[PDB]
Amino acid sequence: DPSVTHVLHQLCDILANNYAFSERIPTLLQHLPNLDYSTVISEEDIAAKLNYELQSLTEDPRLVLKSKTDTLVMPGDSIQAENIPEDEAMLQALVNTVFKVSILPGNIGYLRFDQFADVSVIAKLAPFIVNTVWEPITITENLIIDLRYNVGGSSTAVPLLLSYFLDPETKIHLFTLHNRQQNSTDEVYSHPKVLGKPYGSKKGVYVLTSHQTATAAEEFAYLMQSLSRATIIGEITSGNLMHSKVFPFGDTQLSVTVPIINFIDSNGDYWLGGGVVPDAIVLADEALDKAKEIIAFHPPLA
Repeated sequence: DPSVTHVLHQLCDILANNYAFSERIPTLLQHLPNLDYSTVISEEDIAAKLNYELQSLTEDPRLVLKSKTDTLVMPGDSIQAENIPEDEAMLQALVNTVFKVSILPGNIGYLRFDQFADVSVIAKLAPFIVNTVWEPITITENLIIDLRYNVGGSSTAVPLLLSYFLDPETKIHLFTLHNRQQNSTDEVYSHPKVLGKPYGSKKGVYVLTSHQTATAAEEFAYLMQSLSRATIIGEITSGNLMHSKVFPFGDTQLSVTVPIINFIDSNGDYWLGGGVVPDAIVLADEALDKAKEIIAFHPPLA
């Protein structure tokens, strides 16, 4: 009936112009109109049918039809540039509460922070982050970065952060973004210079994750994993990345979430999100203990 063609027509248009995997559009435009739709007469059935067909044809869980009711919640709210103090004492004080740093027994560094602010914010906090984070962990031989409570934010500072764990002179490709809505194909690299002492690329790094770890935090964890820089420990993450957009289907209670960006890591793998999968899967409460175990039993290297 008309409601099926109404959705179908909009879907094909949305896909042709937005779906990150453009190369799949020809085939999707052949199959979708070919399906047998004389069995579906309810938004729920339409969503289910098109969702089964789409996943058969794309194997991309990011592309999904859903009730408009289940369309996201709201973008995170981290420290904004327009709300950063001017006074140096207050800035150091803020940095001191944003980043929790401990030196655990056995000389293992512990770094916790629960949001990723925009790079414009990090720029103004960088001088203070030197004192709270980078200098104090210099003495340690291994570092545990706790992101179990980190609901992310903007990814704009991820490359910069990552650069503290890589070679000062290397220019490392991190990932490449392909934004369909335009022709991004932007290659993202590490920075050749950071402020404060890089932790370096040699010492052991362990990233703790939970099901609450989100957006920028997932990207950070994923990238540390994809670069073989750290061991990820904990739960599979939330699967909330900022790679899609939602498109409502006019005249219906349905919408479609479409990935508009593809994220290709330094090994050429396309990350479909849905959650970073830890190297050592344990419940979130056990992750710190696990990391310590790993550290304690690491081969003394012959």
